[PDB]
This record gives sequence, C-alpha cells and structure tokens, in this order.
Amino acid sequence: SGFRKMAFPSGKVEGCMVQVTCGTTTLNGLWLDDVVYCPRHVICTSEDMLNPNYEDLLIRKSNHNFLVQAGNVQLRVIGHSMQNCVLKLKVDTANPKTPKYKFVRIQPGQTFSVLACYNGSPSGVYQCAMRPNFTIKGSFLNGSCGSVGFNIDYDCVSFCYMHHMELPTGVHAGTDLEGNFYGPFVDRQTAQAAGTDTTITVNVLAWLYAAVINGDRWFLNRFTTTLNDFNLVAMKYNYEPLTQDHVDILGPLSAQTGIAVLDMCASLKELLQNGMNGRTILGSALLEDEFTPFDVVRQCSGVT
Amino acid sequence: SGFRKMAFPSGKVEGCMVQVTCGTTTLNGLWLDDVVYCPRHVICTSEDMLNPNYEDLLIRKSNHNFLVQAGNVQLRVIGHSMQNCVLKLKVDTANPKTPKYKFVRIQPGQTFSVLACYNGSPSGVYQCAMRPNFTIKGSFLNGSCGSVGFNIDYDCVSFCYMHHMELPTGVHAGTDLEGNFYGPFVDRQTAQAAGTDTTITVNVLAWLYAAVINGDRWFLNRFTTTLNDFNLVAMKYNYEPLTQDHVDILGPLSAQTGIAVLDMCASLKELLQNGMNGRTILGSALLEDEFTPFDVVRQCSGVT
Ligand SMILES: *C(=N)[C@H](C[C@@H]1CCNC1=O)NC(=O)[C@H](CC(C)C)NC(=O)c1ccc(-c2cccc3nn(C)cc23)cc1
Ligand SMILES: *C(=N)[C@H](C[C@@H]1CCNC1=O)NC(=O)[C@H](CC(C)C)NC(=O)c1ccc(-c2cccc3nn(C)cc23)cc1
Repeated sequence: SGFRKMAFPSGKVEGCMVQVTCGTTTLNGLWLDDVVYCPRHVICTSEDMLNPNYEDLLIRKSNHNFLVQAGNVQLRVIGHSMQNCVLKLKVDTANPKTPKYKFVRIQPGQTFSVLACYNGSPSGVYQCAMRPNFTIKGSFLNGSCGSVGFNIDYDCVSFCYMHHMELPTGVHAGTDLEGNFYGPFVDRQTAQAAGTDTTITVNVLAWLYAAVINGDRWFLNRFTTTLNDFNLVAMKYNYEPLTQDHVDILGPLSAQTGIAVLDMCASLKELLQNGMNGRTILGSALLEDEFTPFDVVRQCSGVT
Repeated sequence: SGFRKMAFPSGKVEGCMVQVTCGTTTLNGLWLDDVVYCPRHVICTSEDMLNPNYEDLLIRKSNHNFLVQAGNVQLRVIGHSMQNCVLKLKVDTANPKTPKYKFVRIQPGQTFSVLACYNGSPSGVYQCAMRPNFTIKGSFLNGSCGSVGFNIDYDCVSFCYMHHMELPTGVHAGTDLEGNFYGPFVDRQTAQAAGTDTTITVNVLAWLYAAVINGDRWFLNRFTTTLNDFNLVAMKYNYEPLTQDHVDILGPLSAQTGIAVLDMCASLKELLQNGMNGRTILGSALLEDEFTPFDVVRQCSGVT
C-alpha cells in the first residue's frame, strides 16, 4: 500500500542519451538507431539566442562542427538536417542499446517521466503533467536541454517531450520529437507568456480514488449529482469540464472501489465549495491534479 | 529552475533485478556477481508467515527448490545461505551487468531511491526518507518484497534498503543488504508498532533553502537566533534537535544563498509558532522534511 509520485524506470532511455557539442554550446541528444535528436539551438552562440535565424546558422555548419560523444567514445556525424525545432544528425554507428520506441504527441492533462540530463549523462528522474496551457512544471538547470520526457508500454519507450525553454514564470516549455512545440512558444530568448492555467478535473477525481483505495475516506458523502450540475459548480473554481469521455476513462477505477463516478463528483463538488476544514487527503492540504487515471491503476495494480 | 522530488536514474539497478520463486512464493532478488540476495520469507507458505521458523524452513530446501530467472533464461542455484533476514543464493553465472556497488547502512533522516519491482521486473521509481522511527513511507503491493533502495555516487551504486514488511499504519519496514532490520521489527505477519515519529529539522531547513533558491522568500525575517533558543521552540512542535554537526552540513547551502544558517532558523522558529497564514512554500501548504541538504545541492547544481 501507500501512494507516491512515481516515475518510469529510466534504464532504456539512459542508454540513448549522448552529449552534443557545437562549437561551445553543449547539451543532450537522443540517439536512436543511427540518428541523434537534439534542440536546434545547439548551434547558437550566447548572443544569437535572443533572435536567432536557425536556417542561417545551420548553413555555416558542416558535419564536423558537431561533436557527439557517447561515453568516452566519439560518434562520427555523417549527415545533418533540421525538422522544425529539432536537429537530426546521422551518425556512422547505430545505438546497440536502441529500444523499441515510438514518437507520440501527448494531450494536455497526460503525464510522463522526465530524465534530467547534463553533458549527456543522467542526473535524476521525476514525473510531469502537461498543463492545460501546454507548459510543464519541471526542474531544469542550464544545459538540461535535450532531456526527454517519455512513457513506457511494456517494452516500447514512447518519447513525447524534449526540453527547450523556461518561461519567465518558472515553468518549462518544449517540443515533441518532430520539433513541434507544445503551445504557442518559440525557441528564442525573449519574454513569452503562457495562457491562464486550469485544474485537470479527471486527474483530481482519479487522485480521490487513490485516496479511497488507501483508506482516506472522510470526504465521501451520501449524495450524488448529475454531470452538468457538477460542471457548473466546478467551473467557478477554474476546473476543467468533465465530459462523457472523461467519465468513461474513470470507469474501471470506479469499478474497483465500488464508488460511482458521479458519486465521487458529488464529493468533489462539496470539496470545492467547503474546503478541507483542516483535514488532509493523502497527507496533502491541497488537491492534486497530476495523477492520470492510468497512473493510479498502475500504482494500485502493478503493471510492471 | 524549479524544484521536484527527484529519484536517481535506475538503469544500473535494473540490470540486477531477478525473480526468485521458492515453491509458490515469488518475489524479487538482487543479482550482484554470482550471488542473489532476497528476503528470507521467500521460503514460507501463506500459513508459515504468521510465526515462521526460518532455520527450520531452510533445512528442507535444496539448491534446486529455488527458481531464479533473469529475463527468459534460468540461473542455476549452486549454493544457498542465510545472513540474518536476507537469503543468499550462489548461482553458476555472475551478472555481466553488475555495477560497482557498496553495502551501506544509512542513518535516520537520509534519503534514497526505491525501485519498485514485481516478478523481477521494474515498475517504477521514487524517493524515500528513512524516518526517525526507522520506517519509510513507500508504495508497495504484494510481491514487491526484494525491491531495493539505493543511492548513486558517480558510478558506484550504494544499496541501503530491501523491502520486507508493511506496518499496520501503512508505512513500510525493511533491512539493509546484510539482513539487519531498520528499527525493532521482525519479519513475521504479526501486529507491530513503530515509535512515535518526529520531524527531521535539517531536511526542513534545506527545503527552505531550495525555496529561497527558487524565489520563495516571504518567510525570511530580519531576525536571527541562537541554536539553543531555536531548539527549545522547535521541540514543543516535535522537531528534531539541531546540533552543530547539523549546522555544519547546512554550511555550503548557506554559502550559496547568502543566508546564515541561524537566520534561516529564526525564520523556521517564526513559521512553527505562527503558521503559514494562507501562503504556500514551493506550492505546498505543509513544511517538507524529506529533502536532505545533499538532495537540494544536487537539484540546484546538477551533480550528474
Ligand atoms: C537548455 N539548455 C536551456 C534550459 C533552460 C535554461 C535553464 N533552465 C531551463 O529550463 N534552455 C535555454 O537556455 C533556452 C534557449 C533558447 C530556446 C534559445 N532559453 C530559455 O530557456 C529562456 C527563455 C527566456 C527567458 C526570459 C526572457 C525575458 C524575461 C525573463 N524573465 N525570466 C525569469 C526569464 C526570462 C529566460 C530563459
Ligand atoms: C513482500 N512481498 C510483502 C510486501 C508487503 C505486503 C504487501 N505490501 C507490503 O508492503 N511483504 C509481506 O507480505 C510481509 C511478509 C512477512 C515479512 C513474512 N508481511 C507484511 O508485510 C505484513 C505484516 C503485518 C500485517 C498486519 C498484522 C496485524 C494487523 C494488521 N493491520 N494491518 C493494516 C496490517 C496488519 C500485514 C502485512
């Protein structure tokens, strides 16, 4: 028993991290087969990052201007091309540790594990949710760019995120593995603002199910509600709309705990208009919206 | 920037996890060199676990009664011996993925990463602090036994914990890699109580430094205090004594942020007798004592 923020085992992704150095800028790359992926601002100086022309910068670079290193061995760059905000370097050697992988573009509200790397070497792992405003609340220092977010399906590593930027508010923004940013952000050292953020309602209800599973039950009331009456109450507190697709995802969790989905909604409706009144849920004085329904089942059933 | 609960990269430990099956009980083992380590209650039935005689049970077992499997290959057990609460099986093959490792017995207040495994395969990773009452607040299902806690020093994996038990209160208890339990617990399905727990004061002050590092500063006052005057206030709130060794560990953190250690103590003294008054620190309405000083420096300097 017990409930914790849990990240995927990072072993498979660790064997793919390489260091990329162009001139003086150094960051991390993703080495799958004989192609290395990294943010395209590897080729910028400190002074180009405030308004760069990545097409111009990439012209003046030959294959030899890029220094890819896996461990204490160098990998020879044979070609290079840019796909949106991601650079792609073809190397003369395919990674013998390459796992079965996929390139997915995740949706807001979904979670993933972040392997924070520096100089092509891992430093830690944690879990992040893609906010409704297409940001993530991560923990990245200088040189962390190139670190990847991922999910694991049995044996297939699903890469979904690559770190690029930190916003003035402290949150972070990045792209998928095709160079396409999440949200209306650009890779440029300039002031940018994210949209106003909302609370992921489904993740809150799933967190309440993990609460009931682990014995926290003081918030369950005898009432039920309809889906529409819950939405009109939840929105004045800036909670995301609950749709029928959402109730359907919460289905199996509602079956394991015996609590109807709309009964848990009536409990959340009471939580928002009454507060917690000095009590905590899962040792937390605040509600939590960074646990998807799939995350809860994984921790409470052991997917492995 | 940003601050998150961060676990070590679990790649090295992943290559050491094997499945151990004795008769019908199945759990996880630690395969380093040609020796596999696992909890000794692998040899119990469901009915023996309420008051087992592990010496008696181990007699009636030959080398062949143990089924060690790494992936889809079987490892042949050549010898077996028990060291306290840990079983040791000698196999005819040494793990080619064996890392540089050490067996350490950590102190209360220190943290480590937990690789939760089932059927010899990893399912997730998270960070845990060894409580002052020698328990840990983990997340373990049935069959998780044999999962190990560890810390990584550059290239050396320091194993310090092996999961054994869940207490009636939901917390968890285990041993080091020599079979020696942390605290006054025994491997037996019977009601046991841990000592009354306390708040790790040093970890709280280090968490406040990470707060200041990341811009959270509303709690810093203009006052200072002496170490003894802080301890007399902190203890009525069940906070651990702050000793000179403790101020010395917080030293380098106090140097990076420019705040004297005893100035941060005067701020914590004000926090305990006045509360937070509706404000949060690091997005948390509660104080946090599961971040050691070393954890904070790692996340705010990138040890890698
Ligand atoms: C990648 N190596 C690095 C990681 C990033 C920087 C350190 N922490 C992080 O999360 N990414 C960058 O350095 C990136 C490079 C560009 C994409 C070319 N730049 C930024 O992440 C960045 C953008 C914008 C600002 C910025 C601008 C105006 C005002 C302002 N106020 N704050 C606070 C930040 C501001 C800073 C950094
Ligand atoms: C290891 N495979 C397993 C993991 C453990 C069980 C599931 N979640 C966990 O954390 N460990 C065991 O099954 C272990 C085996 C013994 C060491 C032989 N037993 C327990 O972990 C355990 C001990 C005691 C109790 C128990 C006893 C009396 C009252 C009571 N009230 N609650 C709540 C638990 C109680 C249960 C389980």
